Amino acid sequence: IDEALFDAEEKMEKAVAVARDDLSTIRTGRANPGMFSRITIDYYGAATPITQLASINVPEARLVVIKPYEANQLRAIETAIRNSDLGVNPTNDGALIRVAVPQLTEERRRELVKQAKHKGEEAKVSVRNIRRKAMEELHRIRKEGEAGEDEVGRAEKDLDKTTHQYVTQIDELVKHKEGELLE
Repeated sequence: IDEALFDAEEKMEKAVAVARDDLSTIRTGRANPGMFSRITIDYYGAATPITQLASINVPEARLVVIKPYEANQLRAIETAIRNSDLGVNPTNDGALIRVAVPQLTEERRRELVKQAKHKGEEAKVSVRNIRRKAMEELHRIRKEGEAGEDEVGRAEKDLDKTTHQYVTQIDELVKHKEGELLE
């Protein structure tokens, strides 16, 4: 029960980080290095995030300017971003992929709002499920009677509270990502 309640919490804050990392891959205008990072490119055999083969994707703002550490690589990166959903105009002057991220249409915007609610909804039922494995061990702990019925129930009520706390972190983040999107 110490083990359970301590493992559950720790794994819930690991999920609040994963959701935070994901919602930041949601392109929104303002532009940023996270968007350009679900995009992979076949590197000598396998496939690789562009943000792992590129030059620190420099912001500037309106635009975003790249630069690999590989001349013969610029080709598949720009085509990578052509395949991309992001919807961006990329050039490559001869050793730099420069991209103009346009403004969002009210249509694509409110489509992102939908992938963002979706992403949080997945983040949430993961913390609910994490709570379920803790609760279903506390419960066992009282069944085989390895703690006072007054000790387990106290840990039950803490779990309920931590889970719940973490569930609203996930609602906050989304709400934030949502308003970011409705500039």
